[PDB]
Amino acid sequence: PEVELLRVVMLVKEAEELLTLAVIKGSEDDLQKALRTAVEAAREAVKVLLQAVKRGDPEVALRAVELVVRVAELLLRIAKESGSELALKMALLVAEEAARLAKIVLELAEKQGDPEVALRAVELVVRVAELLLRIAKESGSEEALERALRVAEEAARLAKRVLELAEKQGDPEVARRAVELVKRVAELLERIARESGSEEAKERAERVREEARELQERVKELREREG
Amino acid sequence: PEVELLRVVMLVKEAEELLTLAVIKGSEDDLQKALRTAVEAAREAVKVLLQAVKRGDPEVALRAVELVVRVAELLLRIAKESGSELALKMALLVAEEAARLAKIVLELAEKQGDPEVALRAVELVVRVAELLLRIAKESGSEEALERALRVAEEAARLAKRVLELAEKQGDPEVARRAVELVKRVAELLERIARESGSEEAKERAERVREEARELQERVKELREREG
Amino acid sequence: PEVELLRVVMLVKEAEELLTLAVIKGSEDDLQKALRTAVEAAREAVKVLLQAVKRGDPEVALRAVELVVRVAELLLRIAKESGSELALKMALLVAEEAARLAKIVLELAEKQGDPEVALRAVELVVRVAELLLRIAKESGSEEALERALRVAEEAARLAKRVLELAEKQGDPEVARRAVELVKRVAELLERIARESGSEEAKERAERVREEARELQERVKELREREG
Amino acid sequence: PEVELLRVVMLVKEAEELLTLAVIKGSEDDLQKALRTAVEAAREAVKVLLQAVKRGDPEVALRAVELVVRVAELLLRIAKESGSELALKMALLVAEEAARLAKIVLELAEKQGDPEVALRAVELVVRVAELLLRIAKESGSEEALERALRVAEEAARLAKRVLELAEKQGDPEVARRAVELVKRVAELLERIARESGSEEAKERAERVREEARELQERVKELREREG
Amino acid sequence: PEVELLRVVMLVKEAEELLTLAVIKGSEDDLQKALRTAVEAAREAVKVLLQAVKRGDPEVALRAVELVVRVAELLLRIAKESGSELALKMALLVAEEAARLAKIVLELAEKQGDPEVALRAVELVVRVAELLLRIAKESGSEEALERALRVAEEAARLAKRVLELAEKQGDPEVARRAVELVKRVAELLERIARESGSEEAKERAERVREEARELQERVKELREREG
Amino acid sequence: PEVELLRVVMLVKEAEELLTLAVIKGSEDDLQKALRTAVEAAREAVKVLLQAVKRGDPEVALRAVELVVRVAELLLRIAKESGSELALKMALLVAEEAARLAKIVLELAEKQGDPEVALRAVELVVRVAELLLRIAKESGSEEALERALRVAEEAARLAKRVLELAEKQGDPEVARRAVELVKRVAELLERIARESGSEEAKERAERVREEARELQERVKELREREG
Amino acid sequence: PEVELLRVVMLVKEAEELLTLAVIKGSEDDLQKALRTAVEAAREAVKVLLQAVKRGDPEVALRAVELVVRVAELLLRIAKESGSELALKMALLVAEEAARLAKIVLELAEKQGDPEVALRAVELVVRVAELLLRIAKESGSEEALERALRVAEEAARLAKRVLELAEKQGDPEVARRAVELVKRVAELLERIARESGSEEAKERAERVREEARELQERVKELREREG
Repeated sequence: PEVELLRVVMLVKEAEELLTLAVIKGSEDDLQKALRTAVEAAREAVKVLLQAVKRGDPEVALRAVELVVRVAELLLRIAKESGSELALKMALLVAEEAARLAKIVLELAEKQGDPEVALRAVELVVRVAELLLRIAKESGSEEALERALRVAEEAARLAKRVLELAEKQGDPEVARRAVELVKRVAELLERIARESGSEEAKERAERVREEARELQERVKELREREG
Repeated sequence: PEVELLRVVMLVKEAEELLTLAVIKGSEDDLQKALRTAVEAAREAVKVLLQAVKRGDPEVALRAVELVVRVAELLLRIAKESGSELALKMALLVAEEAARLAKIVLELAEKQGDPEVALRAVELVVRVAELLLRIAKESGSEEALERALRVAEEAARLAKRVLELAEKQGDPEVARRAVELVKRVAELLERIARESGSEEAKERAERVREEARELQERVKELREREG
Repeated sequence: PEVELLRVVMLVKEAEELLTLAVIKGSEDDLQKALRTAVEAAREAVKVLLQAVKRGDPEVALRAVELVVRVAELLLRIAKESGSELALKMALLVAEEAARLAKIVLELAEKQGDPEVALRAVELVVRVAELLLRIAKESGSEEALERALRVAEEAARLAKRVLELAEKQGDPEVARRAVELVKRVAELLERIARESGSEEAKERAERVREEARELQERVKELREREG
Repeated sequence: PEVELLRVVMLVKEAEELLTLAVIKGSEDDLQKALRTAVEAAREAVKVLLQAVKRGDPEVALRAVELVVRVAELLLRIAKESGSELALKMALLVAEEAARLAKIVLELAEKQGDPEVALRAVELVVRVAELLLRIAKESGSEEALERALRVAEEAARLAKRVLELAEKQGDPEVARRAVELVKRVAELLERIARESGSEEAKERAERVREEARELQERVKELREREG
Repeated sequence: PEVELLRVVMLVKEAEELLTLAVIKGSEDDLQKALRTAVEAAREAVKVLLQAVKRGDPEVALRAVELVVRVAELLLRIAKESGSELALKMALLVAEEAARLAKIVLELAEKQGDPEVALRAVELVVRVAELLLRIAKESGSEEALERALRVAEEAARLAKRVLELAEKQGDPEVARRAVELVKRVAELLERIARESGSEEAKERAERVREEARELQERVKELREREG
Repeated sequence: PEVELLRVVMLVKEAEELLTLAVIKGSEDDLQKALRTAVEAAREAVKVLLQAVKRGDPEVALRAVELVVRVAELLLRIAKESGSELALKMALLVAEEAARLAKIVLELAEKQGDPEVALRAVELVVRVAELLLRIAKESGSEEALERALRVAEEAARLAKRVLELAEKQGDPEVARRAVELVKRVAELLERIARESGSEEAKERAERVREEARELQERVKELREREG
Repeated sequence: PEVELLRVVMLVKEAEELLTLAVIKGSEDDLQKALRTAVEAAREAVKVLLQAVKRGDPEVALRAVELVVRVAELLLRIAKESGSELALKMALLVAEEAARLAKIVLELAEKQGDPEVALRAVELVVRVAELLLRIAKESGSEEALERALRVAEEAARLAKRVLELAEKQGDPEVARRAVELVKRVAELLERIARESGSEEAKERAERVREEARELQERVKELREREG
């Protein structure tokens, strides 16, 4: 699924190029083409993910989802240039999908025993959480803000799973970076809470923040055991 | 896109030469030719901008927009010599376009991390704001005055973005000049308010003026941190 | 059953070709097709074996099992390229089956009085024993290692049967090669013992090794009687 | 597959020519064309490899992969001239692919009994390892650095396989050069460790370095046996 | 590309002649013609450079760029006689281009293994750096001063590359002259710093000056090794 | 296939003419055109060969390959004038192909019973062997030297086949010239050994030299039998 | 096919005119044009031959081949003036083709029952045989000499066929001239033998000479029967 992966990668790069040209040209048609190519690439990336899962290659599976995340970003950027609420919706849907697909990669990585892919899989989810906020802000959608909130908090939980795997592996570096991701989530949760105006979300941010500290202490233990 | 840039530069210089000759000759035909060449150069400059953005060269991108700004000036000068309200309109459209294209250059400069191009990009926007006022005065257009007002205020906001970038870079010289641009905007906003007779615009000028002072204090801080 | 044999032979060759293409193409689909064709060929080969037994042709019967052994190898190779534990299991099952079917051929050869087919029948069993080890290693299966151990030791016993037949026939060349097969088993038994970490298996290897020496002395006697 | 090989060779040469012209012309379009032709050539080279494997010609198979390696180099060079992170990614993917395809050639060469093709196959992998580092440096990718590290170390292992084959063949010249490749890997591993800042990678470099010395002693033995 | 080179050389000489006649005649028309011919020659010289690169002739490639440098000088001289800020801009653009094209020649020379062309290629860059300062002074452009500063410092780095090549070749004479070029850069950097009033540029000049001393010590070593 | 043969012959002559003109004109474009036409002619010649084989005309088949050999020479000559390593590679590939195609002609000639075509077919192979050396020298390729070595030695073997055919036919003149070709190979093998620095190749040259003497004695016998 | 015949005739005359002008002008270009037109005419003449054969007109078919023979002569003459070995080859190929096409005309004439066309058809073959010698002499080709030898001898055989037809028709005049052609062949065979230095060819000439005498005796018989 390596050739298939790289094929989709090219499609993602094409979508970016179409955006760049569309902006310079001022062409709504080209912007539409960028949207179609971008989304298509993500859909094809999911096909690559499936193949990678069947093959047992967590690296291709990870990178496949990464491409989907990149599409989600591109869709937002295109939506902004085009001024399309539809495109914003499409970006929102793909973004959340990317997080869900990343969780699938995490599972595979856990089964394989690769804490590096597992870590980066969660990283993608965190990046999505940011994108979901950005999309929610541009669209002005309280629903999207909720979706961002849910995914963000989930990301912290998924990072904790990576910590466990890293601890079992004996890799304090992945464990360290795993906690960093949780801290990033805490930041995102605050930003989401501010944009949404949710005191509940503020509490959730605080809880994850404290969790990060507790998880960091676990990393310290691991480092002591590892040396 | 360097050769392409210089090619368009020659076209801009040609347009100027056509104006100079047209004035000495007293030829309406030559004045028309100057208009066609000037606008064409700006259109080709935008093509160069696109290429520069694709290449990742913020300097060529900046200079491309600069040429468009020079065209806008030339179009005004030609319109005055010809006495053409159409040419004044064309000058107005190109002028505003230049500001919009300059903002694109600013974005690129921010992505590159070049506060010098970012600064000069905003400078071009400020120069456009002046041109928009001058065009509005010659045309006697309240719409053009509004357009000048909007772009001028925007310029101040864009300069503040440059300040942020300069602060992150640690360049107090760009930060200093960024505030200067904001002060220039405040002046332009006053001049626009006077020509339009708008008490609202007067308020906007005052707000930007005070903003400039606040931004200057930020520059002071940066200088203290830099030494 | 000669045409039927050659038909299945083509199927086995097809399975190989599908693997080769699948590897070059990087196609999991083609790898699946290779698995299906390979196993099918073995199943059809068993049908040919049945016909050969009914006909009384020990040569076709032998070659039918040979094809099954080749399938077992192909299934392992395909399993490695695909990374499929299922395919590894399928390879294991077919491999052991091949040995069992080879023993049937041995019986037929003994009834016919053909020590050459009888010898080669056991050779196939020895080849299976090797394949079973290789499969066990790739799968990491202690069960498969046990299965390899049992078949390997059996092979030595079956070779001794060939020796008896060869001695009765008066063919010292088959008798000689029969002992060689036993020595090969002793090697395989050691390799299996090492991979499994079994001191019992080590003893079994030693016993067969000594047996081979004793069987070689029998061959010497036969050669002396034959001249 | 000889005509097909030479056809692809021409495509690779074309890609180079397109780069050279693009640089002299300063054409981003031509640079894009170079990227498309280069990658296409590599894809077609893989098709040639498949044919060569089916034919049983390890020389065409080797040269097919060589072309892919040359493409990887060209893609890097083009990416540098274009300033394209996408092109850098494409170069990275093709480079690693080349190493994987070279390993396939090694397998074929081992089956054929040709230690010269086997050696050169590994040489290509070593060349890829260098390219992977160069690509990682230009892209600034820690992932690419990891990929370079893994392939480099693998190259040493593959060279050791060539040594075995050469020893079995009785060719001390291939054996000698095989060790040289391992030494080159050790150098690359150090360079990768320095760029990545990895103490682990430094250890890996040291281990391969010592391995090379041990492998050289094996070559000495072979030379003594050969005379 | 030798005939093509000499053809362009004639065009450059023509441009000079047009200037000389224009000055004696006092003809602005002829001055314009000189500008058009001069720039055209440089553009054609770049075409010759491309051909030379494709041919593999570093001498023609070098001389092609030399012609471009001569054009840059002529454009400045013409701009001064005409009093044209446009012509000054054109001179600035061509001058910088010449340095960039000279660097391409350096690359070719390094690939060829010709330290003499490599040296002279950098010499041209140094000459451009001087021209850039002279142009900046006549135009009164702080931007041009910056461009001169950047190219000047680059020239020193490029000369150091020549030193490396000369050291590898074993030519202490090229190595010696390479350092001389660096010293000339240090002078130019000071002059630029004085005209620009930049304390940073003064530091850069000092750093290159000290570098030159260090590079001279390397030349001493080379001379000792060479004898 | 006679008209087709002559058509390709014209293409070969065209390629030569293009070279001659390209040299006089100094045109890299024309040199490229010469390369394209030359290679195309060889490809079309192979098509003619196929037709000739189907027709059963060993004379057209021979001359078809002759044209390919002439192309190989032209490609070398063009590569030298252009200074193209790619063209040298193309020449190498076509040269070796010509030898392989000549061997096909030999087979046909043997089946037909024409010792004159058979002889000339091998002559072409010998001419290729020389060309392969010349190409290897110009390219500096040890691989090409190996290829030249292998083809040269093969040529001697193919000449021996011609001797057999000539002996069966009763033609001592073809037999005589066949041995001459072997002697020419021995010379080429020495030259290759000298350029490659291979003591093995020197031995191979000696073996063929002695073989030639032995083959000449066979010719003597044939002459005695013929009268 | 009469109009088509005359059309080609004009083309042949044009080719002659082009030669005559080229010689007077001293133009290599015109000589090339003569070659292209000449060969083209022959190719078109063969098309006319096909049509004539389909129509059943042996006179047009004969004259069509005659034109091809005239082309062969012209090609030789042009080759001599141009000094082109390629043109000599083209002349050789067309010349031999003409003989082959003439034999086709002979067949048609035999089927029609026209001994006059049959005679003249062979005459053309004899004329070709002469041309083949002349071409071989100018080119210095032993192969061409062989081709001339084979065609010459064939001509005698074809003339004997005409004799048979003439005898069946009862035309002693065609029979007489048929033998004359054989005598002319005998002369040509001697000339070829002298140029080639072939004792075999000398024998062949003698055999045909004696044959001519025997054939003349047959003519005598026919004359006696006819009166």
